[PDB]
Amino acid sequence: WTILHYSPFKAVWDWLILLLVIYTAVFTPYSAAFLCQPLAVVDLIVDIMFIVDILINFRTTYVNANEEVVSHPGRIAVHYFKGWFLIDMVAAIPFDLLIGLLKTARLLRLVRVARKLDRYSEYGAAVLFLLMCTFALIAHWLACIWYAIGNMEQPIGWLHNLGDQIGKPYGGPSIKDKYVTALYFTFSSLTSVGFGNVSPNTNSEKIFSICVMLIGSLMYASIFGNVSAIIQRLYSGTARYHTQMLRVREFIRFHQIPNPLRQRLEEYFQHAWSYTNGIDMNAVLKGFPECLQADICLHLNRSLLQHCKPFRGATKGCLRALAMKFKTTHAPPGDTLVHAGDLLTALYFISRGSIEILRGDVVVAILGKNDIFGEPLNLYARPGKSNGDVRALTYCDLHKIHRDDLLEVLDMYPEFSDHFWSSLEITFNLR
Amino acid sequence: WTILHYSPFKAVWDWLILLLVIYTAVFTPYSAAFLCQPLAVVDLIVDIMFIVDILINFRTTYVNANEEVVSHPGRIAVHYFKGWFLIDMVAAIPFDLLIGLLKTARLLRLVRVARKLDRYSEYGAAVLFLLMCTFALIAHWLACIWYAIGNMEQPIGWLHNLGDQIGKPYGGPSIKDKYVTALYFTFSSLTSVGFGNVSPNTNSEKIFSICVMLIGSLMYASIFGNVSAIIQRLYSGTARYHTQMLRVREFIRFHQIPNPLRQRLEEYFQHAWSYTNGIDMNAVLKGFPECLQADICLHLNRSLLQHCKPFRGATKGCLRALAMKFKTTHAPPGDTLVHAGDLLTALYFISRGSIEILRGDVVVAILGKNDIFGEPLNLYARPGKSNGDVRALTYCDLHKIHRDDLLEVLDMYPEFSDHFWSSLEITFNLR
Amino acid sequence: WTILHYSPFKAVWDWLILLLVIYTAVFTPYSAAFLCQPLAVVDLIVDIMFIVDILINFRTTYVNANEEVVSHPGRIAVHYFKGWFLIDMVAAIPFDLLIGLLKTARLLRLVRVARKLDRYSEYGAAVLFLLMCTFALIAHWLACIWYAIGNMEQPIGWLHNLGDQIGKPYGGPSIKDKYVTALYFTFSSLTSVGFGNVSPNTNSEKIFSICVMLIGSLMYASIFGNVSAIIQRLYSGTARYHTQMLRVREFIRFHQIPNPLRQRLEEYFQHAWSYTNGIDMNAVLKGFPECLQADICLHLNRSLLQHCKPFRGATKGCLRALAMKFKTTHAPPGDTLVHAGDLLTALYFISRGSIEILRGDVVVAILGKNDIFGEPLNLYARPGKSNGDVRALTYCDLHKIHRDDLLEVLDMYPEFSDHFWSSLEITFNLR
Amino acid sequence: WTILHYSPFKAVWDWLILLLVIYTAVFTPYSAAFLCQPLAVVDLIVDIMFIVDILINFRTTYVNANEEVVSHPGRIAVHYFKGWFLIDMVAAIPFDLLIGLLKTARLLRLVRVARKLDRYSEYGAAVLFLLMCTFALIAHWLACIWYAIGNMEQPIGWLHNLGDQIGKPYGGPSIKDKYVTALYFTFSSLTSVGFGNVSPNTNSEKIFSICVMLIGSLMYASIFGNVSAIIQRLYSGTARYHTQMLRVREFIRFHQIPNPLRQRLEEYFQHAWSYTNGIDMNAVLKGFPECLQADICLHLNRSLLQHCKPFRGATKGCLRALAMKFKTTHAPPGDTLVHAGDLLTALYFISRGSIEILRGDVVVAILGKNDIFGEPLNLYARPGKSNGDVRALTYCDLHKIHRDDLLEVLDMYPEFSDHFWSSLEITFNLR
Repeated sequence: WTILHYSPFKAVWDWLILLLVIYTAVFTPYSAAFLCQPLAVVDLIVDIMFIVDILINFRTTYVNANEEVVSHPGRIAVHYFKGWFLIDMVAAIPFDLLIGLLKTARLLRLVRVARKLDRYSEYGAAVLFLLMCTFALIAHWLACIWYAIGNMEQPIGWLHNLGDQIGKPYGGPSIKDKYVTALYFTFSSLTSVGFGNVSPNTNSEKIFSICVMLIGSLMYASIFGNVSAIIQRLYSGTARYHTQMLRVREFIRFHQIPNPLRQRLEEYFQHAWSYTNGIDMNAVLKGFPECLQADICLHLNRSLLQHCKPFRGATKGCLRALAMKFKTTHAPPGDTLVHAGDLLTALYFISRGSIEILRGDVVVAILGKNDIFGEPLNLYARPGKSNGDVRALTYCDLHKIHRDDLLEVLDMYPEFSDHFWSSLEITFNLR
Repeated sequence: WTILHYSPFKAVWDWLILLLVIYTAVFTPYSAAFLCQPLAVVDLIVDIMFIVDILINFRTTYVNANEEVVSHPGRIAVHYFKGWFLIDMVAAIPFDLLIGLLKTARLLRLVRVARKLDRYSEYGAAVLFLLMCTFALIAHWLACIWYAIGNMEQPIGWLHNLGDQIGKPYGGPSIKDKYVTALYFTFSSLTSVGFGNVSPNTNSEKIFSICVMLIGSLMYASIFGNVSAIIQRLYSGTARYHTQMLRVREFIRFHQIPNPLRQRLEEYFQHAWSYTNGIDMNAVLKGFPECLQADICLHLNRSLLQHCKPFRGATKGCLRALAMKFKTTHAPPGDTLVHAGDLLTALYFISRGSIEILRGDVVVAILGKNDIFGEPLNLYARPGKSNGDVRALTYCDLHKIHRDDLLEVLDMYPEFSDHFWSSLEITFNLR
Repeated sequence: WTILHYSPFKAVWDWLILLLVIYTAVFTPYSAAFLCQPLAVVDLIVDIMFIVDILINFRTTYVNANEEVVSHPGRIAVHYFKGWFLIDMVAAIPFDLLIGLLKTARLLRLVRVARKLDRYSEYGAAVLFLLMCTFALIAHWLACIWYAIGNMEQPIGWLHNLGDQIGKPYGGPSIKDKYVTALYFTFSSLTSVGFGNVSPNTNSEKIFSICVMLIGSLMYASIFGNVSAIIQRLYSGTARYHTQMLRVREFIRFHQIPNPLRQRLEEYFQHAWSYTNGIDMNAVLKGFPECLQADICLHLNRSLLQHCKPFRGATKGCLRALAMKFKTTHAPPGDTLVHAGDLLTALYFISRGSIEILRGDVVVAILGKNDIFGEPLNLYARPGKSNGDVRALTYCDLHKIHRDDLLEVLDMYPEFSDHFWSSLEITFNLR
Repeated sequence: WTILHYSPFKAVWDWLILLLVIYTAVFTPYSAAFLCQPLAVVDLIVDIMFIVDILINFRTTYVNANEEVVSHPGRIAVHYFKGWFLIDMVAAIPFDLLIGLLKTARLLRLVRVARKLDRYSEYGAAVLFLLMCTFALIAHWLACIWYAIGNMEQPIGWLHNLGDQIGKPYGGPSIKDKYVTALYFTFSSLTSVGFGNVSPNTNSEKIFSICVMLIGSLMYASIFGNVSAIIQRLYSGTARYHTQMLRVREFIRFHQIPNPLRQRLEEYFQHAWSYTNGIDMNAVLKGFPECLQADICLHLNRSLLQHCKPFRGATKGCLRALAMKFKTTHAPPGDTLVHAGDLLTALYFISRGSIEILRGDVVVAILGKNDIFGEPLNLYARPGKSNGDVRALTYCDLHKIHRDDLLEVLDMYPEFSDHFWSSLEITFNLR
């Protein structure tokens, strides 16, 4: 019989709650200070509907410390009592039985809004809008208090000054002026503008103005703090890029760094920023625990797996392991690399693109579109020179493994090692 | 005979000292500028009680550079002399023998407050309250200076303007106005409001006001700096969470990251944020020196120790070592893990929860509530396939060990190794 | 037939676009509010030349998502339509067929500038200039709104106040005043100055001023945020240096650190700051992938390569590998180092400068200008004492290698190992 | 014949230069706008002494790009010419031959002040004083411009307003008022105060005020940025401490962390903060290159070296190695440590303090004041239990070594190994 707290009707009712909150919180001070009709019935049904809201909250489930979803509305009643229940009941209890300062039930009703502010917030802009709303409500309350003070003082007052400024000698000025000007004065001494139209004359008004500038200074400082925090959070990335640029530039300046080489270094730096954005993929990859890494590495072997004939029959564990042990050597187009006479323990395949091998003005291995090169590991397995020098060409992505790593991972499982060695296809072996 | 400086009566006396500080520092300028009775006796007994305070400070111990607690009040007298003793004696010496500017003893008495500000502070809010108190005292002093200037100039002055504004032609205005309006003018030219009620007329008050807005600008800048620092300290955590979210999002975007996999990655990311809050437990665990780590790791073996029958008879050193060398594999509910045909050097038990093992549609090992699975290490000890594939289930916490690590730690002490091998219970051996 | 989007004539035309944008945006509100001639023809040819601009954008290429450069202007048309094309069409369509609020074509024309602000920006100063331009345009618009309100209200208004202040009783004041004073009032209520010359009288201008104060507060907060971010970005380096000095100072204070030794430590600290600036070269060197490191390390072997006779015949693989594996020991002038009886596996050479070897008051090896010292490795290869103690001298750059690395890299290349051992020249072997 | 640029007389002359800079830069606008005598002679000898300064700068050396100290003043002249020489000559060339705007020589003289600002600055407070000086000079110049505008306009002006406010109907007001009020107005529209005493009347002063508040807003933003940067630099350490405390607290909360253990953890955290202040000594120690580390480690062996009899005969290489390879185990008073049945590869001595060994209610080894305990390494050298359990006592400083490290470092040096083994003293061997 109990409803769940994820019910959409509950969300609609909560939005209606917020609408009532703002409506009463703005109307009641204005009517109590500046000022029959169905509005009295509306005021009564406000508390009636908040009692109904208490009933719904008892009906709808809640989130306990241990149990996220719990039945038995009695438990809802028992935890809610002696707490938010008191606040909501006070907000729902009329005191009809003038004197409007006792109407703190509306004031305590925003405690519920502060309870649900986290649900309200989705990003930082809504926070700025919320502080703007608080700006408006604070201004309204201060203007109403100022209007009350001005009325009380009247038996040279600010009201006389207003009557002298806008033509209405006294009777007195109309109701619209006595509120627009009150808000005008409130904003006058909140943002430290200081107009000359209206200004306190009596001592009580001066003390009130003192409190006003104190509160305004505090909240204005809060606004600057939040704005500065947001701006710095946004521009931290640009500051970071400046930092990498600074280290690159100082390193280049410190070590002579001949001009063609400085040009290549800055080119590679800007290229790396283009896609990495400074953030290395290795760190985030290593942050994932075990099986996540094994699964995600296989997504990179979507270029070599399906094109290599033997690897179709491989087991899933072997594929995931070897996926953890492939490294796609990312290189900008037009790079020279390992030459003849170097080490041959670093085995190399291709993933995409194309490259050239000029072993003394002889063009070989112009392949690279999911292509295969390398050396025989069963018999030869000797370091030294394989074919010769590799030359610069278009987009350079190769496929790295290691001589020791491949053999040790392959010998653990013999049948597919035999399958791979028997079906050892190379598009162009570097010989 | 000497009292200790941690005496609560000393704390009560220090609070009375602070009360006297604020009371005199507020009252004396107001009485000297704007203004018999027991107040003269009160003023005299202020200095009398501060001499008594000097006597108590000699009686109560102090904290030396080497010795935290030291007896022999003579030592207290000797270090205190030629220093804070001079300040406190000047604060305790009356100059009765008008002219109130020589009453710098109260002004020097706040040097003691600055000496004890660190004790006063517990959190940052008290600092903001202290700066608000400085606001109030600075305002009071500047208003008193303004009132003195206004009185001195009077033989078109701002006093005449005040008499013209509030009805009191001249005689002159009452005492209450000549102070409330002074404070009003003080706050007028500190928060950059600039009202039109009161404003400087001759050169002297103009120069004084220039100094006023200079000081106001400086200290207002200080207020904004402190507020911004506090706000950024508070929201650094949210900024951090934004940073992790940014790296996750950019990594997902950069590498295609198929949709089910991106969903699992973001799910694990938010899960990790839920409890870790970015901070890995491994770093802080490794931050502790040796024995602290050994003691704290045993607190995690409160689930496997008491339920494993042989481990009751184990020696405490062996238990603390093994505690340092268990790793509870935290995994979100519904995870798949190592399959058949993989390496079996990573031995595994369970800590809490439950998991499933489907080795080709056969449900085995549905246990997990402090249960034990694995392989026999005395004879078999061979990698390969143990039982088959593990499947996704509810809350996934296992118990990680290592084949070489456990054997090397166990062979160091033979008797309990024999006990463990003899009483080698497994809830369901993966065979 | 299609033009390329990197054409300089396109850049000149875009500059003309911006010029027309600013002129139209500043002139049209002023003429529509405060205010035949060739200006009507100018206004028409504005839209005509913007239609021509649409034609040029059709002719000139664009950058697609996949293809940086794309031909076939039909593709440009199909991608451009239903989007920015509508913006420039509205900006280029006259509505001649008063009422100037419909002239949103200029207002939307700033959006096309806004998409290109990234190209316009080169550094942060241009951003500040752009926000100053926004200040000017916003002020102009708000002043025009104020002037319109003042005209509409006139059937005690601020126009009467202006006529009373500057002599022009009423007829009415001249056109120049009714704009300069409007801008003056606009700046009055944006920077929170609050002059007394002009001030709102009726309700409408009070509400308008309220809106102005809110906008000014928000955008002033934005200005402070940007300025603070820029300043902190500039002074982050000094902050880093101060933090480094704090670590050095606290370490020195914590561990006694005898005075001559503290002097040497701090001297080395500012020495390292002089060229490293905190930034270690090792991290950035290891940041480069493989071949970049091999190429860049050879730039440091421009001192010993050409002076060592056997290394001329060395293969480029030898040069790149060894250059990757030489380490120049940077040391401030006047340093003492490894003595007799120490480890001799750290084979040492020189790169530049000079040093002294006093093995009991005997001056040997005063060399160092691309000089060679060391030990025989073919036969002797024994650690212990080589010659004796090294003493402090002028600028200390040695040349570090290590015993095991050199043999294991050099034996793999037998012909050059034989060449090096046969031609093993040492300026002064430490014996 | 040439003087050196580190001459103290040069420093005195530079201070005189700065004094002349400020004196002329302040006096000349005031005399040229608001306003025979020896002051004309003073003005002439200003340029004469600046020509003398050019002569001295030629005589005194300078710092070249390569050579820090360079002789041959001809080189000084040739490097100085076409640059700072032009600025200083213009500052030293009178234009006597009214019109005071051509007196830009004083304005260009501050370019040298900006050239030497780095020498002037020692800490950040001098920077704030410099910006305050800029505040004063800018205010003075703007007030002079305002006075010039007011004088030019006079044929309702602000001069008439001033004459109406302070009694001086017109003749006209005295000179002191016409400057104090100008400066008052200048500060009025820079700090956004906005008084009502003086305010622009015609268009020209309104535009001038526009420029004034624009400059004021910009430079006020600069002031806030600098202040905030300084404050955050100061409070970064407290931020670091709070972050560390947050890590500790979240770790404690996340893992239950029984109450006595949480108390010990927080105690150790605050104890580590007491002297480390978060900064580990290991990182800074490892930052020093080689010989610095070897020298600094010996400073920690000032407690065990002189008290161990064999170590007196040790060679300095022996000493540097051994001192490098101890780690003094800092432990808070009252700690328990390695028990019986553990591993004995971690050899241990003591450096200061005292500890207890209760191997089943038997008090042994209550020593610790530069005392030695351990095991025989020649014959026994077996892990296991040595004496039993160590118990909590006062300040716990032990002396850590390692079984494998010490044997390998000591057997390399046979004679001292024999000396140490023969004279192998132990205060209490744990048996």
